Amino acid sequence: GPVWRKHYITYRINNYTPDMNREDVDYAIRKAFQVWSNVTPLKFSKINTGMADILVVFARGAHGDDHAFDGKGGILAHAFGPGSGIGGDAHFDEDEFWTTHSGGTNLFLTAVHEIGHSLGLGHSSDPKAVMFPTYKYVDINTFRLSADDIRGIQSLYG
Ligand SMILES: O=C(CNS(=O)(=O)CCc1ccccc1)NO
Ligand SMILES: [Ca+2]
Ligand SMILES: [Ca+2]
Ligand SMILES: [Ca+2]
Ligand SMILES: [Zn+2]
Ligand SMILES: [Zn+2]
Repeated sequence: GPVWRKHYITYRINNYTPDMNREDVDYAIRKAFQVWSNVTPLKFSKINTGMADILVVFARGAHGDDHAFDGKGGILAHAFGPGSGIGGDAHFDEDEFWTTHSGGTNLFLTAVHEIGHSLGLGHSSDPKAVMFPTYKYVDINTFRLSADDIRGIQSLYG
């Protein structure tokens, strides 16, 4: 599959869920990018204007691609693999309730999974891996990538 062929990667947050404080959205997304840059040569920077490599979008129902969201529950988010235009972009279902904690759906943990996809990773069959297809809350303050996630990303980068 596709990978980014450059080390400096930019992201832009298109719009903000009303479910969270603005600064908490920023920090959750920043922390999620850090998870991946910690184990690759990639460097991530938030830009406030213009075209980013990775556009972060909150939206509900039909929102202009082929991956219509389904209301509360089920699909929480989806992202496109590396590439031009929409490639890399990560979309979060506004019909979920986004949080900093174990309530609703944790934005940080979902963003880690989505960014994995934005970088070229597919799903893992290992239930311990963040790239496993099923959302499961784990304490975010002690979160660590599984060995499976590390081998996956390192197979693509570095
Ligand atoms: O895989 C999907 C679609 N299904 S799921 O949304 O519900 C993925 C949610 C998820 C999975 C694992 C960890 C964190 C969030 N999107 O990337
Ligand atoms: Ca949903
Ligand atoms: Ca893009
Ligand atoms: Ca919401
Ligand atoms: Zn979408
Ligand atoms: Zn996924």
